[PDB]
Amino acid sequence: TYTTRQIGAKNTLEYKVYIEKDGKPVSAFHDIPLYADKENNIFNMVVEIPRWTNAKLEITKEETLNPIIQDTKKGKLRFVRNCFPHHGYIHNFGAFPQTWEDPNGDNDPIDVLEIGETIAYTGQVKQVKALGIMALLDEGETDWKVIAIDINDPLAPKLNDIEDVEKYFPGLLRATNEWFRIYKIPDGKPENQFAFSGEAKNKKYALDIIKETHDSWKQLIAGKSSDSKGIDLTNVTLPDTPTYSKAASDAIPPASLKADAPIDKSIDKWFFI
Amino acid sequence: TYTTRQIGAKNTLEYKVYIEKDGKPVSAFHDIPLYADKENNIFNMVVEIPRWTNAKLEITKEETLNPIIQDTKKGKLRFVRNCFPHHGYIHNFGAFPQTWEDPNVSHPETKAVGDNDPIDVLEIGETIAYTGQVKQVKALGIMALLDEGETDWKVIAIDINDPLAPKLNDIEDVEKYFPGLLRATNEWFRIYKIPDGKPENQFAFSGEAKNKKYALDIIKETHDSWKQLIAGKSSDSKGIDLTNVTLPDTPTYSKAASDAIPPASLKADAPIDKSIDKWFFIS
Ligand SMILES: [Mg+2]
Ligand SMILES: [Mg+2]
Ligand SMILES: [Mg+2]
Repeated sequence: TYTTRQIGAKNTLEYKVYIEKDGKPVSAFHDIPLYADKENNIFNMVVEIPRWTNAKLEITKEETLNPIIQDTKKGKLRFVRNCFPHHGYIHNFGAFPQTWEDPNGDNDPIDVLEIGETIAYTGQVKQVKALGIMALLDEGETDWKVIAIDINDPLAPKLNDIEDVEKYFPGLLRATNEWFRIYKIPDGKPENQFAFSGEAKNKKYALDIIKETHDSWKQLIAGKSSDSKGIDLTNVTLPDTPTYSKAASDAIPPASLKADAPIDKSIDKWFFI
Repeated sequence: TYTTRQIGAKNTLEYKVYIEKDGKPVSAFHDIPLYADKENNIFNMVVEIPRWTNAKLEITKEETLNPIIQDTKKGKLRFVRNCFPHHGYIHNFGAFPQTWEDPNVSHPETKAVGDNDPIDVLEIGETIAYTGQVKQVKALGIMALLDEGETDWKVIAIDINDPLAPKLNDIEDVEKYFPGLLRATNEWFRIYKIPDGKPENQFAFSGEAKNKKYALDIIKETHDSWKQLIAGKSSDSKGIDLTNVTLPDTPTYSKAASDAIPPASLKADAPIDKSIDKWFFIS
């Protein structure tokens, strides 16, 4: 059973969320299997950011057991601003564990946008099916975005490929295109650009990419990548890896007893680009 | 000064919010002056529903001192559903006190009776408001919504404390600084009850946002309707509770009504059923 352990107050520099398996912290990057059901391409997704929130949360590659923390720049917590007509992040945003875009690639686990009705929670492990994939082309890095749905969603049986997103979620793909293009404009950065003219490739195409990034992670965790600088490969479930250490689980502090910190009211603001 | 008195937890049937002046409840409908500054057309707005929330919180016309309570259907808490690409309400939503959309006459702009409520206000400023807040706003324009076939004007307004307030003086300024907002507003009020099995709503003037001068004219009309109501002179007051603590010349004035309200019993927000998360795709 997967649960979460929160350190610190939410919306502070001290906030960290670890994934626990049967009460013991594990690595959110390395220890959660990519496949919940390999034969049927059912994936485990680690959720970072709930739909309609603003705090930029992500698995940190550089801390032991890779907790989810809030992104910072020059000591300040980072939030995405509200870009009309959107409210914060417009999907449940996360990543597939045991994947890595080898930059020898955007240097992170492959990104996943989960489109189901229920708002997710940070550190949630949910089971999803892949529907398709877009590519943001970012400063010479291919930043893939897998489009996925929770298998427990009421609509999941009716969605199998990317054309189904158009039928059941009309305009969601367009919103995704727009959102990714504009979401950094309030931060003083340029419009982003997509490959393939913003088109989403199909499931078959997504699976090939996901599989490549899994193979890259296999090389990484085996200690065989050309360059793993800045990545903590400590794990507690893979006994024949060089960086296996069960003791890392016990070194994690206990759950903090703290209410969410307030978010500055400036984050309410709606930007019209 | 205005504050709030909360009974119970948000998102429960027990939840009530009373507006207080000097720590004592007053009628949110009748006792808050329409104007904060009459000469400059600065209005008091009673906030009901913060931007990007769902709970359908309403000044309760039929309850003494008209606390804000969540509406229900078949005894269950009512929430407006998320209609793609929107998240809940896309404005800070509330009312002007001391106004009434008269349900006993057909209004000439729409050819329909009023919806029986105070005139509704969409406050477009950056900061998310809170339930029971009294804020001061300038009117910028107005839209002639027919909501389930009833005259249901929507005033477009901005909090006078918003950084942009000095730059927003008439409805054309809203399109300048908030491009696409008015179009989205038209859409939102057309579609927002489709997930509840109700028809699309409609607007007079093909959804045109009429200007400030138009808005002030209609606000005046609804204030005049309220003056008749509170005097006890409406042909049909629809069982509205006219108890008030500040209007000595009205038949229903009662300073004592304030003392009869229970003390605050504020609890943490209760959880909302996960179904309310759902995003509906209408077209
Ligand atoms: Mg990522
Ligand atoms: Mg990426
Ligand atoms: Mg109304």
